[PDB]
Amino acid sequence: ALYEDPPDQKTSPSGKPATLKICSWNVDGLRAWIKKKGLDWVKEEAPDILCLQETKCSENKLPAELQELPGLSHQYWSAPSDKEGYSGVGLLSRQAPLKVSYGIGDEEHDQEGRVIVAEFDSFVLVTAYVPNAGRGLVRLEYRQRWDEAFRKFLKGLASRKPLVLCGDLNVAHEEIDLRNPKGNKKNAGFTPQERQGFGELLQAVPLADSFRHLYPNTPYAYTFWTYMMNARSKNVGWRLDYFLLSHSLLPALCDSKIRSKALGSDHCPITLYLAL
DNA sequence: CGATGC
Ligand SMILES: [Mg+2]
Repeated sequence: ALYEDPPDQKTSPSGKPATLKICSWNVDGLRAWIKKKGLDWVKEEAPDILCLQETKCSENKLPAELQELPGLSHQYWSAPSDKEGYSGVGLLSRQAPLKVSYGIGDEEHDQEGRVIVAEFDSFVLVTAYVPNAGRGLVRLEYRQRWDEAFRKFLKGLASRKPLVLCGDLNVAHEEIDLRNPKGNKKNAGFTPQERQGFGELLQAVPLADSFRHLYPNTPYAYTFWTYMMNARSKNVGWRLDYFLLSHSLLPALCDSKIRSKALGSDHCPITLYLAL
């Protein structure tokens, strides 16, 4: 049915003003996204940090428009070593992070340009494009190994500094997170193994699902719609894109937004407001 | 993976 993202809440349960705006977007290919004017939307959104997934673009063959982005001048990219036109992520920031790194410290999982880590003064930001299980659960064995390695890597990071994880985690956690839970219970993105992995991640690290924490029973809020059969026009979708937070950041959480109407990809952007 | 039609 209907999802209308509520107005932007820019103050925390404390009462402090939001100071940081992070936007995450699976752009389904940088060049296609830019031609659909995705950068015009980003300029209006004016995030402090922009995280992109499925750039599908080699680090050294980036569109020139990305140079023309004045408030996001510190830009870091990662793409597959072997593959091209496949996966790829980016992290663009108004202020320079203290340190950047790539991957999750495990060679097997670090070959596909999926993870960038950006350390800031008071928190560490990870953006991720999580591996897809495959039409029919083909790579679901690999994906369960990814989940375990990813969880271990993130618990490590969170033990040193408060953690914000964002991006396309490629799972709808609960039935409320997709339109057809029944028909997809053996499809990539909604297998019990993927959902259990996600739940493990929440409590093991631990991390809070920022959107679901603020809006525990808001249904029909999705971040992805298959282009097939114009699913988006019908709001037949999945919530695959998240901001997960360390519990210590929850007093900082102002809002977690789903930018339902922003066009340019088969995912829409999500945006996080933190008071730091 | 939404649509389909045991
Ligand atoms: Mg995709």
